[PDB]
Order: sequence, then structure tokens, then C-alpha cells
Amino acid sequence: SMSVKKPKRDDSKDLALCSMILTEMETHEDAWPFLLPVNLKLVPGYKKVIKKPMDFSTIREKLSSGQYPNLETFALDVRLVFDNCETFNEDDSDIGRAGHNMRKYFEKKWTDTFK
Repeated sequence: SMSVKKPKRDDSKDLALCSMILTEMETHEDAWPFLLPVNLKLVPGYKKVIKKPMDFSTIREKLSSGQYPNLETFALDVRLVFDNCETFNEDDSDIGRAGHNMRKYFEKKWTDTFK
């Protein structure tokens, strides 16, 4: 509350670290369904079904242009990638599996880097 602050966590290296995690995800062999925005002209259903499209290239542009106010908002867009994947894909499909794999990969990096 007013004039009563918890001790100041060091956030100065967060931008660098998120970028590292993002490069590690960009270069994973299962990243291919997630590198670019889903083509809303060519995939029937996506536009209407998926309210907030998200992909890695869009996450990289936002990170590079100061569009993430903090590390929580960055984690949200990454999770959103995978939550969208689950909404539109059967678990028993290459893309559905990629999605589960990439989420697991991300959450490990996240915990190891920050908690």
C-alpha cells in the first residue's frame, strides 16, 4: 500500500532472458506449426473460432518493440499459442502433439529461469 513496498525484485535482465527462451523455442524442431500466423484466408474455421490468434513471430515483434509491459504478459502470449493449438487440434495429431511438447518445453525453461 501507499509508502509500504515489498522488497524490489530485479527485473533488469528479464527482456534478455525472455528473448533467450523465445530463441530456444523458435529453434525447436516441433516449432513449425507456431512460427508464423495461421493464414486466415486458407484455414477454414480459424478466424471465427480462435478469438485471439498468436504465434512466435508476433511474440518476437512485440518483445522487440517494447509491447510487453512485464514478464507475465509475455508468458500469457506464449501460453495463448498453445491454448489456441489445443482448441483447434486433436491431441492425436502431429500439430496437437507439437503443441503439448512445446508447452512442456516452455514451462520448464520458465520455471528454471525465474522461480
